[PDB]
Amino acid sequence: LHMTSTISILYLASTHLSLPVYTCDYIKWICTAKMPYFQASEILPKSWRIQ
DNA sequence: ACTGCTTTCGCATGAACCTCCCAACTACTTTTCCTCACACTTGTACTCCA
Repeated sequence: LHMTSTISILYLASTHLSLPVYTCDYIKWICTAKMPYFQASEILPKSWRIQ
């Protein structure tokens, strides 16, 4: 598993739903730091992070 | 002989350190992750050369 994996299963849930959203509109949504792809560990877990 | 050098003494009672090991500040290894390029071999396409 890799942070690329949480994008891939998000893309399959959007193309089974048959949306006009793509990796053109995923790499623009993560490099602009909109959905928590970069530094997701630093902010989100807060208790599982230490272990 | 009287020499020297001892020595014992003192107003109540009240209060009146040295290595060594831990710290800061750096670097360099540690302890597991996911992500592909490379080297061949069978295969299908090529045009022969008599």
